[PDB]
Amino acid sequence: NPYERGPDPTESSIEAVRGPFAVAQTTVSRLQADGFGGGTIYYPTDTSQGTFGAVAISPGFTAGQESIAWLGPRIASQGFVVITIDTITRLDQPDSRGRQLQAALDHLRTNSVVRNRIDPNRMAVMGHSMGGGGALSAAANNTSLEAAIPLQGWHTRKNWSSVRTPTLVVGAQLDTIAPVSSHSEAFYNSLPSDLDKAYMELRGASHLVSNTPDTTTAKYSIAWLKRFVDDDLRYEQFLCPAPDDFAISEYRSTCPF
Ligand SMILES: O=C(O)c1ccc(C(=O)NCCO)cc1
Repeated sequence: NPYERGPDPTESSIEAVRGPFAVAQTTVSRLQADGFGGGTIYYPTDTSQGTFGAVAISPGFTAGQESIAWLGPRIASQGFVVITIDTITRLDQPDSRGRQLQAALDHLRTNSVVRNRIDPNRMAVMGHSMGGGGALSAAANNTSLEAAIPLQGWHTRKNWSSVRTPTLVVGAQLDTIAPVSSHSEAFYNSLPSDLDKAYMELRGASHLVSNTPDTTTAKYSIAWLKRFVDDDLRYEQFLCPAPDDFAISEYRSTCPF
């Protein structure tokens, strides 16, 4: 694997708030962002290993970038360029959120600080609440995205037959805002049966789980990004088969990948 980055993984390594790569940050202003409300980019200083796949992350309704700020450094430390985006408006809907994510990854192709540190062919999308719905729309409008991860996703749309990108759907058990039955689960089973996919329910968690460091959320997001953005077969061990939980009330996948 030429995109393999970093030492072989451990259940501790993927659970670390910061992984191996030391990371730096650039702030995109609301003014210098075409199609989004700006954002904060996280990237590994180490270019010795090669270029890094990109990931865009959106917040949810009414929420600023702070909602999802913990995820940018935590994923980029493992070998990725991550943009934590603030929406054009706090009342932005999931479909716009899908546009603002393609806009944010596109911006990464021209950002001066991270143009040479990125691999423009291997990209992925992620979002919390409506942010997760966005992540789902950008995948359906682009069959080149290498991965997609909805987190307590919220959306009006449920059919996801078009989706052709490896998708990890994440739900919280006690969610009263975006119920799993009407959303997350509804999105996984609408996805292509033959694609590479997985659904994971988190135990005891409310809808606001992704708005605070959650180790279960981070480790599996980092394993999906590694298996599909870096084609890393070293991280398939953390997804196939299902793992011990305590935090996972439910899991279903299309293993083996
Ligand atoms: O899609 C959302 O995230 C969302 C869903 C329902 C509410 C709500 O119950 N509020 C109604 C009056 O404000 C808020 C946000």
